[PDB]
Amino acid sequence: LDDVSLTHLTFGKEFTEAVEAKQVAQQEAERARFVVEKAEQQKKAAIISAEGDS
Amino acid sequence: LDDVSLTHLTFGKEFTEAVEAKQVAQQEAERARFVVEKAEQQKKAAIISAEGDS
Repeated sequence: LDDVSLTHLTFGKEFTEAVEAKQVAQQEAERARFVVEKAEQQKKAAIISAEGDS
Repeated sequence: LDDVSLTHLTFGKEFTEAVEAKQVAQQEAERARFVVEKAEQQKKAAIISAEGDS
């Protein structure tokens, strides 16, 4: 055996839903992570400014 | 041996990912350093202004 790979994991109706669902969840995650990250950097900037002023 | 040099450290798919990742991260670093130095600039401007008025 040179190579064995699984191809097309499926339910007919369900597979389509499965892919779509994965996509949406991905979007959700992106949004949430971004917001948190920027909040963190935002606060960092605030500290730096305060320090800078000081 | 006149010269020996590594060329094309890859592979192809990752090569693209690698360059892209490098660019983005470096930009972030660029931003961070730029903002701090600029803060210094404003710091200086304020000082010079105060001495100027003085």
